Amino acid sequence: MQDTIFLKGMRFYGYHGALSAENEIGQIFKVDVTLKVDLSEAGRTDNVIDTVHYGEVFEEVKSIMEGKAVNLLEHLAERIANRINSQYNRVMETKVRITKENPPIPGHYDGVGIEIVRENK
Amino acid sequence: MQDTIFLKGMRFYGYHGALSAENEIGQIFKVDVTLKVDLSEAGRTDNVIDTVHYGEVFEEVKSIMEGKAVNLLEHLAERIANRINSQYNRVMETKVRITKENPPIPGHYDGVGIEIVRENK
Amino acid sequence: MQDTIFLKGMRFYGYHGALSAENEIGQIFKVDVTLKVDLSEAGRTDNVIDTVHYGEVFEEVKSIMEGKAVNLLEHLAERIANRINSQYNRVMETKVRITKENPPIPGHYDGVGIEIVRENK
Amino acid sequence: MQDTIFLKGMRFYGYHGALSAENEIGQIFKVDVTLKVDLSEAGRTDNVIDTVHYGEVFEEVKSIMEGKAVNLLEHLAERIANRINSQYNRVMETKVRITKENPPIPGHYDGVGIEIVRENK
Amino acid sequence: MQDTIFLKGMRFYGYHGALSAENEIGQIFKVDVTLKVDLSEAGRTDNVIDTVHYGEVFEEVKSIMEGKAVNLLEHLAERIANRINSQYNRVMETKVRITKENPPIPGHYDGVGIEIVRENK
Amino acid sequence: MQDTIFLKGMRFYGYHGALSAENEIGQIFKVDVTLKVDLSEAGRTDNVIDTVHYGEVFEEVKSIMEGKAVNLLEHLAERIANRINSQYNRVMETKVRITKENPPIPGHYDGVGIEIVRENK
Amino acid sequence: MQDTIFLKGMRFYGYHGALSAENEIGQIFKVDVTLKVDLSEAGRTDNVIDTVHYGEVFEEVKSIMEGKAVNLLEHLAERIANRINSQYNRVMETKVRITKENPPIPGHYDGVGIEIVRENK
Amino acid sequence: MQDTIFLKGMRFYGYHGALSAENEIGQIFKVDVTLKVDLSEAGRTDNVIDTVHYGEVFEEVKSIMEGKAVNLLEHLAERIANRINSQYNRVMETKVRITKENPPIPGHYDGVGIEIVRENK
Ligand SMILES: Nc1nc2ncc([C@H](O)[C@@H](O)CO)nc2c(=O)[nH]1
Ligand SMILES: Nc1nc2ncc([C@H](O)[C@@H](O)CO)nc2c(=O)[nH]1
Ligand SMILES: Nc1nc2ncc([C@H](O)[C@@H](O)CO)nc2c(=O)[nH]1
Ligand SMILES: Nc1nc2ncc([C@H](O)[C@@H](O)CO)nc2c(=O)[nH]1
Ligand SMILES: Nc1nc2ncc([C@H](O)[C@@H](O)CO)nc2c(=O)[nH]1
Ligand SMILES: Nc1nc2ncc([C@H](O)[C@@H](O)CO)nc2c(=O)[nH]1
Ligand SMILES: Nc1nc2ncc([C@H](O)[C@@H](O)CO)nc2c(=O)[nH]1
Ligand SMILES: Nc1nc2ncc([C@H](O)[C@@H](O)CO)nc2c(=O)[nH]1
Repeated sequence: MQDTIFLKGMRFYGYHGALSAENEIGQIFKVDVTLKVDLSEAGRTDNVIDTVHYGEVFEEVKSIMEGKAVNLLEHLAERIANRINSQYNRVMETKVRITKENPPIPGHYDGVGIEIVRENK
Repeated sequence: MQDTIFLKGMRFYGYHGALSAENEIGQIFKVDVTLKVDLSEAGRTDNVIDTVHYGEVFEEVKSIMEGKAVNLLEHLAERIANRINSQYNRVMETKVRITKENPPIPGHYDGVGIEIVRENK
Repeated sequence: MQDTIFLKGMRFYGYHGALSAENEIGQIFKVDVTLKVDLSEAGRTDNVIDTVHYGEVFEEVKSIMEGKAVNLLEHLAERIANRINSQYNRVMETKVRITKENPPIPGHYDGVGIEIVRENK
Repeated sequence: MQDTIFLKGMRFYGYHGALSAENEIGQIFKVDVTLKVDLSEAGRTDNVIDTVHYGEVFEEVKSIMEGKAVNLLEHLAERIANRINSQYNRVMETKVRITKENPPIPGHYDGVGIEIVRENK
Repeated sequence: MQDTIFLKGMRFYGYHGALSAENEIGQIFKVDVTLKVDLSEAGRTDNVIDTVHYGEVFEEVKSIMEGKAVNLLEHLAERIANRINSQYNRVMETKVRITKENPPIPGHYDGVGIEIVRENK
Repeated sequence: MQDTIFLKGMRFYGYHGALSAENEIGQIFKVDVTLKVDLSEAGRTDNVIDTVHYGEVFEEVKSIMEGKAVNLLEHLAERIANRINSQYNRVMETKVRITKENPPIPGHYDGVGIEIVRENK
Repeated sequence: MQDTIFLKGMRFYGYHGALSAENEIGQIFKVDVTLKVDLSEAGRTDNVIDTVHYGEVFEEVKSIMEGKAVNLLEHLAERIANRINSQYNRVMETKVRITKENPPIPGHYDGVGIEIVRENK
Repeated sequence: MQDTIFLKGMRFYGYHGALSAENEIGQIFKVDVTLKVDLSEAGRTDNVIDTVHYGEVFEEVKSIMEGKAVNLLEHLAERIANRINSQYNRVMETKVRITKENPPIPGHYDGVGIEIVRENK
């Protein structure tokens, strides 16, 4: 089963992070979310109820990203993957990638972040 | 067998979508199409008949994308994958990715979409 | 006097526009704001009070862009230029550029928009 | 008077050009159009009739670019500037930039093209 | 064994292609080449003789791409993969991706091309 | 006299800024420097002594940007323009643009900054 | 186990390389580092000690890249993978990609480089 | 008279430069050329003889850029401006911008270069 639903480069201004001044100031978080969902039925019926609404998915992601400051990207991604797997039975698996393109690290780079994959069991 | 024929970032203005005002206004759809085709014969003969014409493939994709408004990306991609697998025996598998970089979702992101993979059986 | 203060590519999701379905759905608006301000005093004192706070400027722009739906970019830019010239005596002139990269126009382009320049008299 | 209405990076597939094989094959043309129009009235009334409709402007540009193959970019831009200045009394001046990012010139570059400015008298 | 040597986005002006006017005019070809080579020995000795010289690899690719006009990308990639596998015993496998970002296809896209993978046996 | 020497998009990690947490954490500063220098003599002699060494210019800019934390971009740019005009008699004028692409401002934009122009008298 | 910690497009000015003039002049090296680490515990506790600090990882990478000139990318990547696997028990595997976008190779391309994957045993 | 003919981002591999190791290794040079030419006649006749052939212009630029190593960008641009003004009577003025995006300067930037403007008298 290789079909996916994706939301790519979602950007939220948040205050998450280990460092306190980091929580003070905040930064932009970029989030990719990929859902392993079987799409041939909705592909068959062209009815949205047969698939997972990507619109609703985005509001869920935003709630968490624009929610209470937490320490780790690992934790942020974990709560998004839960929220999504618990809300949508059709989702076999949830992949969550969170990037900080501009964290408090002196140097030159494009970004740093984590990615997790969480089967819905 | 890892050889492919691809068409990347095809852009069409269409009126597909769940929301009606969305069908009214329309938007740009970006489409990626990847075909699992065995290329060493055409690689051997340098004759186009031994491979799948990417030119013809594009007109097929455009017919569908610039065709009658449907509700779901899942459905649009499904009809492209059929059209292609039915027209070309050489295609072992068809992968179809459709992105809406600017759908009616209030927020900041790069795109949302689906991707499907359909073996030609 | 060639010194400026600028805010570039500000992006807001708004519902402005002539077409009603356009007001329904909304879209992303990109805004550039350039202020002709004489900077050598703040350049001398390194005191923020001698210059125009770009932070405050952004909230003003956002209020308008993320405010009540209006018909024209010409009108949106006009209210930003007023707001700014009226709030900040130091601003000799205000330039306001508003772009719709994805308006309801069927075709392929990077953007459409207006730009105005308004002296503070 | 520094206010403008602009349409940026419009892309059309056309067959214009000196070389015949060039007319045969065709290519993508990128067009920028900038109109010197006084916007403070429409800025005042928020009524579209007080300004030049950028939507209508685009169809004019497309008619010409996706029209009969001509030899020179100079000529293509000339007919767009006429069409526009003749259709819209409010336009004081029309600037037309046409780029061929991929003309029949062996080498490595981003583009080649012309730009003209035509007052509406 | 997951180590690779890669050359990415090589660009050559060539005249390859099915259409004759296409052979007449020519275009830019972008080539990606990825070699499955075991790198821990050269990783150990820091001696170039223990690895495949990417410099030499590029001249090989250029010879073919900037060589006699052929009909198909499938064929071009085939001759590069041979040339490379035959010249370098250390290469376990050769992957060759050739893209035409601007072929004679009327429409809007980022590119079309093929990709092949050829084990060195 | 329209000739210039330019250094574009120089990036430095610095701790400048009004906000203290901003001084704590730091950020990337992008700097553009444009020098109005008459180049036809060095254009004539191909001798570097007849022109301003852009290499040396960069070290000057870096000293300041990667120097003691100051409050304002206005002040940072002022010290670069001095340093340069005082060090190089040939420079008729110095233009200094400093951008913060990611300052502590909650929202979506490309950057904020100032630009100054300082004749060497 | 598909979770990763990544650092993407890190850029360092270094003098590594086979050619001596290359060691003389130096160039920019871009480095991607991907760590296969199991993140659900830190995902559970939101405590940094349960995961690998990406900040510390970057300083390690920089030490090596901005360290003594070596001949091969293969060797540079090898020392980064060691350094990391030896320092962090939690890392199951380390992937290191090093690109030279502008090496001493006459031609037009985006980059050349190597990528290695090293399990921590 | 504001009409121009332009060639943008031409890229050549050359060995120009002050430093000798720089002449040894070489680098990519990016060149912009803008010609102030009156285009309304060719705009009138659609005959190429009434305007300056941008194709021929490019070969001239390449001859110089891919010609004998010289010390300064100032000198390179000077010889291009001459060559062009001397060859084409119609050119009122020639603007030449030459950028080194990756010169031997340790640091992080987008480019350094010069720009000159030379009237054809
Ligand atoms: N794996 C992992 N490593 C980290 N290292 C440092 C920080 C801090 O929040 C800051 O120092 C940088 O944002 N966060 C993380 C994190 O969230 N995950
Ligand atoms: N998986 C999936 N989810 C969707 N959610 C909303 C919409 C609607 O057309 C619009 O609200 C957004 O385009 N379409 C889809 C869709 O086509 N697929
Ligand atoms: N100058 C100018 N021309 C316009 N033409 C059409 C529209 C409408 O809102 C829509 O049709 C497109 O967004 N708006 C404008 C506008 O705001 N300004
Ligand atoms: N100023 C100017 N110069 C030109 N040189 C060559 C060509 C031809 O159509 C082709 O050889 C390249 O597209 N066209 C032009 C042109 O349209 N304008
Ligand atoms: N798989 C494959 N399909 C193709 N379709 C058309 C063309 C022609 O050369 C031109 O019409 C387009 O470049 N070439 C190819 C090709 O090389 N490969
Ligand atoms: N003109 C001008 N306005 C500013 N507003 C806020 C800040 C502060 O350092 C921070 O709040 C944002 O970086 N700095 C400036 C500044 O340097 N210049
Ligand atoms: N696999 C591999 N091939 C190479 N070929 C040439 C060079 C030299 O340092 C220079 O000629 C180019 O940077 N280095 C390498 C290298 O580091 N790895
Ligand atoms: N204005 C100007 N300044 C320069 N500074 C250093 C170098 C040298 O060739 C090298 O050190 C850097 O490419 N060239 C120049 C140059 O060509 N122009």
